[PDB]
Amino acid sequence: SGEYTEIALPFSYDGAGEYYWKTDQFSTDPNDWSRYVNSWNLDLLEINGTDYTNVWVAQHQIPAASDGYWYIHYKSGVSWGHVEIK
Repeated sequence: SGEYTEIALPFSYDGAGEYYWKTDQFSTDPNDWSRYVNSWNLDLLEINGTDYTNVWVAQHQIPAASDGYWYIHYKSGVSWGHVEIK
C-alpha cells in the first residue's frame, strides 16, 4: 500500500485490509500522555518508519516530517480488527 490522505482526530479504522494515512493535528506537548495510538488485533502498525503494533505510543513522542506532518501505516487480517488514535 501507499499514497496517504489526511485524517481528523479522534480517528478509528476497522476490517481486513492494508493502508497508509497522514496527519498534522498530533500534539507535541510533554504533558500529553492521554493522546496516543494503541493496537492489539493488527498485523502491523508503523508511524514514520517505526513499528508499534503490539504496544502504545503517544503523539508527543514522535518527531514530524520535514514538510511538517506524520505518516501512519496499518494492516488488518480480520473482520473484528480495529484501531484507535486520540
